[PDB]
Order: sequence, then structure tokens, then C-alpha cells
Amino acid sequence: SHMEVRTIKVFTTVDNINLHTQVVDMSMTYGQQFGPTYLDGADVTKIKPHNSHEGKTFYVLPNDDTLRVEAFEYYHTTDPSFLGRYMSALNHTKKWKYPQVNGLTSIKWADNNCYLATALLTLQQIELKFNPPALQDAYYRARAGEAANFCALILAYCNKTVGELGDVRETMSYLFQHANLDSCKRVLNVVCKTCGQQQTTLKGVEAVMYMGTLSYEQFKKGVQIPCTCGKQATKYLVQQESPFVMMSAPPAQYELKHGTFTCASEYTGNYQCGHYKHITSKETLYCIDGALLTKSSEYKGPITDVFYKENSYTTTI
Ligand SMILES: [Zn+2]
Repeated sequence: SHMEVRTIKVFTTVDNINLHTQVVDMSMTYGQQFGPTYLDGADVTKIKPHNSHEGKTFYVLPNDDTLRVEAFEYYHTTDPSFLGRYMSALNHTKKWKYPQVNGLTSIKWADNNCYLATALLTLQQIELKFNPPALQDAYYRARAGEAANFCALILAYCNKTVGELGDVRETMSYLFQHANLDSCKRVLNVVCKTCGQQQTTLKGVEAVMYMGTLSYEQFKKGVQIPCTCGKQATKYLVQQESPFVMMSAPPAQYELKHGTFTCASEYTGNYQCGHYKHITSKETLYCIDGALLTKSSEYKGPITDVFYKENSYTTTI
């Protein structure tokens, strides 16, 4: 009747660093013993242990106080589905290719990941330190060329699944949310001919992102925005303290000039499907399109996001 019990030792984890010794019954599934369980991204919840599994590390969900703390300390989230979504993505991104293109880690196109490739390429050209150890650790590996965990983390943090259409501005917003931008400061002035002037200070992520124009110069000169009185008012940059700025707008034909920006994202398509490309300004203009690379002296296209170097700026207005 009853089969002789066989067991193996395995380790469970939520961060792949702190291991937790377990003894599993090879006649029960992982799911029956751990809840949802993953082996390097693969869902083994419904798998019964193999001898080859002995000594291997499995991710589980934070189901006790020790794992909850380890997971928060490593990822800076308490979203219950986070680890599941991170493993589900990782099962895909570990099969993506990450070619070095013009010295930067890119991503060969798959699974609508073009927005991720230009986000990744952008990160490697701006000064940014992540706060979660998971992002620090994974970004370091991504810079070295092994970007699978980093890309799966971006998907998890953004609540995007592999293959879902993503927006670069929104993705960067999530990444900046988890970065140290505390010393970034922006002072704006808005001037209405009827209502007068109103100055506003922004900090952190809101200090480095602007939605409305791609041109940093235009933002220094002034952009027209609605005023509550019904007139159009003029908003201009008074003071900026940050290592970069990101200027974003709905996709519009726009000319990129060598040496006047750091990098940019281009979006061809519509609200339901499209394709992002990346433009970086080095010795010439390089267009990185996943694994593909072209160059040109001028660039014009439907640009959505442009990144600029900064340190300290003060208006003369
Ligand atoms: Zn007004």
C-alpha cells in the first residue's frame, strides 16, 4: 500500500541570498509543501521533486514573518503577487538575448520588449542609483551583460507582464520611484497676464520629469499651459539641480541634434501597437533598435522622450 518515503534537501528563498533549509517529500508536489514554488523562474508548484533538485534553490512566496522581512528588505515592496510576477517574467527574460550594442547592454527584440530595451539603454547613460538591493544587484549584472533578472524586475515593479505593451515614460517613472533622487530640485514660475505669477518647487522624481515638451531649451524659455482664468499662462524653468532631466511629450515629429541631448526614445505606431527605438548622441547619432544598430548625422522621427545632462541651472529671466 504505502510507498517508502523518499526525501531530498532543498533551499527556499525570496532573495536568492538568504537560504532556508527544507526537506521535501518526493511524493508530494512542491505546491503541496511550499505553496507556489519556482526554480529559476520556472513554476514547479505542480511538480514533484526530482533527484536532480537536491541542494538547489527555489523561490517561494513570503508566507512567514522571516520571508516577509527578507522580501521587503530586498525588493522594497509588500505587494502579495510581486514574487510570482517576477518569476513569471524571469522565466521569459532568461531566454532573451542581451547583445552589447555600441558598448551598452541592449535586448534582442522579443515579446514587445522594445520599451524595455530603450529604458535599459537610457539607464546606462544617466547618473542614477537604485534604492532596493534587488535593483542594485540586478542592474550591476545588467551593465555587465546579464540583464535577465533586471528586466524581469522592471516588469514586476511596473506590473507589466511579458508581451504587454509598455510606455517608456511610465516605466522610467517607476524606476525613478525606486532611485535616490532626494537631492533633485526644480523651481518653476507660471506667469498669467491676468492672474500674475506663481512659483512652484518640485523635488525628487517630479524634479526630473516633465510632460509637455521634448525641448529642454523651450522649457527654459517658457511653454504655454492653461490657467484657471481661461487664458494661457507661461511656465518656465527657474532653477534646476539634478544630474539629468527627462523631457517627455506625445509622439511628434522632432529633430534630434547631435551634441544637444544625451539620448532619446522614438515611438512609431498608435495607442494599441507600436515600436520604440533608442537614439544616443555620441561621436555621431546612433539608433539602437534592440540588436540592430544604424547611425546618422541627423535624426528626425516621432520622439516621445529626450534625456539631457544637467548639474545646476539658474534662469536669467
Ligand atoms: Zn490667469
